[PDB]
Amino acid sequence: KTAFSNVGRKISQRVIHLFDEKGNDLGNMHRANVIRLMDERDLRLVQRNTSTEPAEYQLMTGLQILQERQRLREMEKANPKTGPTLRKELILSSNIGQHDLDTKTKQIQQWIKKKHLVQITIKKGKNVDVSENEMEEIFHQILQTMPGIATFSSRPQAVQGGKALMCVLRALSKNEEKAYKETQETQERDT
RNA sequence: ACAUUUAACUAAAACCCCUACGCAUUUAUAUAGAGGAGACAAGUCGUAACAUGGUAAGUGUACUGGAAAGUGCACUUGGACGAACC
Ligand SMILES: [K+]
Ligand SMILES: [Mg+2]
Ligand SMILES: [Mg+2]
Ligand SMILES: [Mg+2]
Ligand SMILES: [Mg+2]
Repeated sequence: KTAFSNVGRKISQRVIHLFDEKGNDLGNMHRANVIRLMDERDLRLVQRNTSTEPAEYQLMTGLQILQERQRLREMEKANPKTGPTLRKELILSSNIGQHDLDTKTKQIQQWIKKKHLVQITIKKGKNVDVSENEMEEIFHQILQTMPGIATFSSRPQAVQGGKALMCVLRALSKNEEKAYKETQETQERDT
């Protein structure tokens, strides 16, 4: 998270690859020499590219710093590209009541619907002996509620010496969805 | 609706009406189904309250929500503010 704003007269790094306001490459210069050009022409320096190992800073007028972000405000509006995926977690118990399982199963539908990743964990019920046969039958029982909407990303594993099972769900991908749709029609319509 | 008749040298005889009660009305029981409260017990999800209970609590009202509840507006103390200046 950054913004196209002036860095000020406090530079952390001694050597900077300074750039002119008109786009000319002034070349690497000492940190002190950078501030002299900020006063001689009353200009503010903005870090254009952080990624490069050599520091890159461009000195431009305040009006030029307004037009720049005014364009980053349109490019993102025109073509927004926010793809981070949130991860949600649930920790159930083998002996979880159905009423609580329908409440937690409806919460997974809201997350899936928001393209989130739902990590579900199941643990042995309080002083209850149970294997992994019916302890893994809760995932299939939750996934069934979301037939086409959801699919496994990971699969059940013995996270803690078998006393727990962990799975991760995701919203079905567009292509996968279309494939599911196609299959659904054949079973009923063709018959 | 219904009618003064016979009789009368002692005096008597004769008498006999038709309409109501209902698909009205009162109350209660029984029955499909739905839903409360309580006892027993203390499974499931949380942790709402009691300590400034971890966002002080509560009243009334409104909206909202798996659930205790949450929030807004006004009100209360059945909260507090540490009690000389500095
Ligand atoms: K409260
Ligand atoms: Mg509490
Ligand atoms: Mg509280
Ligand atoms: Mg209140
Ligand atoms: Mg709310």
